[PDB]
Amino acid sequence: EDERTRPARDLLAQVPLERVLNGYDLGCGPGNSTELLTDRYGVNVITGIDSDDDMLEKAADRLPNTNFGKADLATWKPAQKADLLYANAVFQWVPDHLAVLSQLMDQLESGGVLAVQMPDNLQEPTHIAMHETADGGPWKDAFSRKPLPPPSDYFNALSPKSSRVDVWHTVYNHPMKDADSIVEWVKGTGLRPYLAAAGEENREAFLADYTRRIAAAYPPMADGRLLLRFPRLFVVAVKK
Amino acid sequence: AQQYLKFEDERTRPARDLLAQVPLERVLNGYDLGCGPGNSTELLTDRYGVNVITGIDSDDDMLEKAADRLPNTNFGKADLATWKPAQKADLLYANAVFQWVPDHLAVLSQLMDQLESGGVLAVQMPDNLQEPTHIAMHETADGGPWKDAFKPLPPPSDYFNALSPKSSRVDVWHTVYNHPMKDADSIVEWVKGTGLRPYLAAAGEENREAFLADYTRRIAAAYPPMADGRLLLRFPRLFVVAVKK
Ligand SMILES: Nc1ncnc2c1ncn2[C@@H]1O[C@H](CSCC[C@H](N)C(=O)O)[C@@H](O)[C@H]1O
Ligand SMILES: Nc1ncnc2c1ncn2[C@@H]1O[C@H](CSCC[C@H](N)C(=O)O)[C@@H](O)[C@H]1O
Repeated sequence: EDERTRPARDLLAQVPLERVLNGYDLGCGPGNSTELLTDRYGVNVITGIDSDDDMLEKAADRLPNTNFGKADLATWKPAQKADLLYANAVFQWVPDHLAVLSQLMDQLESGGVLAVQMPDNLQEPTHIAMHETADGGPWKDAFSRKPLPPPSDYFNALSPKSSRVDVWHTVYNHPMKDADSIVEWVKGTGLRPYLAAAGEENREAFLADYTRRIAAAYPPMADGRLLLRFPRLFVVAVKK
Repeated sequence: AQQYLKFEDERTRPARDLLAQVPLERVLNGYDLGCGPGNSTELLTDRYGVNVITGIDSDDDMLEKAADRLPNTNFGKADLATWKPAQKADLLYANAVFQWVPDHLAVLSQLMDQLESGGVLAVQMPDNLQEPTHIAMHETADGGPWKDAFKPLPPPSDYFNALSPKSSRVDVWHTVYNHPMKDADSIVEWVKGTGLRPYLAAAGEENREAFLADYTRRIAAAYPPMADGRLLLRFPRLFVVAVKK
């Protein structure tokens, strides 16, 4: 079982519904989260939603008997009331996501579930070192988003529409071979717009400085491995 | 969707979260360490069978309660500082006990030796010494006329250093749970079972009322209400799961 799917599984484990009839995997990507939902609930009762067509084609390939749709979550609403709105590692990219989440709950039937997970990594050395490399190099002109709200803001936003709200924060640990391994990992986690802004011809110098900073920030354990942290916030709400 | 909702007991949330990460389909000789009145033990017997789990505790009154509730399950008295199973274990499960055992990390590494290959050590410990609840205990103690009367968990990397050599894999994670609370008094009531007792005892009977009053004021100041007026108490907890080499 993949360490990459651990947050999705931990989120789903907290969904209190024994059965789902109109469930959605929001920001489904290539169908890894969606397959977790279909495994639990059935292939015919989950619809994956995403804004990226290439994601939807991969998801549809992986799950040939499951429905998929293209939409922007900033405004999306289901055709009928949902009993499950599940969204693993998407809402960090949605502006004003708390308001979006509150509005989504109006799209749930009574007893329906909203379940959301978001990375909380902006203050981890991986992300701090991105700004440092950007601001400290000869490409710094190219560089001339928001923190996650505290748990209490999720209660304030969602409690008025919910019979139950549960919020928790977990810091997972992933041993990594070396600094190069962390840098490679983080290409899928936010390094990519930094490299884009720095420029193709600066790619090597940027990555070199960034790796040095990673090596400095993540000291080796006794076995030489580095310990990368993944802080993540989880919210589960049951609609009144 | 209302008819399909199924809520689990919130009081066993961390024990359940811990157990969910135990990669054993079957257990033949498992132990619930610091079993207490058998809440954790029943999670284990629910999953693996009443016959394959033994609860261990140093408190006789606890074991009696657990034995009454699980009458077909084994229970033994021991101090975890020194205890080893009389036969190799395939599961050593310990929810919210090891914070009370001196030099627990040394104890855990030694306990790995008592696991068979592929066996599992699973541990959860509270990590709330730096929470406002516990800080306010020190401020109350140091600030009152009783002032004269008056260990953090190691980082995840230390758990890897101690246990990885004896393991095919180790998993460490840290979770902050949030508990909405009615009011400041309900937080005070909670921590009377969560670390306030050594204070209070140290302060003396004559100072109990005054200590508690000041402590409550500090709690009221330290926990801002949510929009609905409820307070939000955090529970930081450390989880460690190791699979024997
Ligand atoms: N505004 C938006 N509307 C719909 N999908 C969005 C979106 N913003 C980001 N996404 C999608 O959300 C996904 C984030 S990657 C996370 C995907 C998956 N749920 C998982 O568990 O891994 C990407 O597929 C991205 O295309
Ligand atoms: N050194 C020690 N050896 C054995 N048991 C101990 C111990 N120190 C504390 N305990 C026991 O550990 C328990 C902690 S509270 C009970 C924890 C229970 N496993 C649960 O999931 O909630 C108490 O029953 C206490 O008697």
